[PDB]
Amino acid sequence: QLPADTKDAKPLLKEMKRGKEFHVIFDCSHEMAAGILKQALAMGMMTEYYH
Amino acid sequence: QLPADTKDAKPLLKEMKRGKEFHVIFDCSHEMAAGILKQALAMGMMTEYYHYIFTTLDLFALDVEPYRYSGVNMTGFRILNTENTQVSSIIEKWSMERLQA
Repeated sequence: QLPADTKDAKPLLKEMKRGKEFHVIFDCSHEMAAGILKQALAMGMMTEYYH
Repeated sequence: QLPADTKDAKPLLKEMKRGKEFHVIFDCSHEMAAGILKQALAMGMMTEYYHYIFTTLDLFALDVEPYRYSGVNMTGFRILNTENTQVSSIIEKWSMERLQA
């Protein structure tokens, strides 16, 4: 579950990166999905490995 | 060699990514270093797999806010003795006096 306090999912994305969860399904809105993508690019989670 | 007459080195970054060249030494000015960092981030080859050594001495002037969390290891050098108090005072004085560009 994405954090509820604010649209800063950096701890969640870090935990996903540590757990080697490359294939991810996002149940959000496009406004929130854009922010999640921006924060995933900041952790290099947008590469050929991740889907 | 980075392409001439342009700063968009997307073909070069794609060639390096396809060639699986993870450790790179960049010989360019800090402006072109920032440009190539942005191109590589847009190319998706800026992760913990990649290590970049920058031979430029202005790596401290780089804006690494989008890049710190990626897990990369950007290594470089800095001859500017910023750790000194007098050097920091001179740098701040120059920055305040500049007010230009």
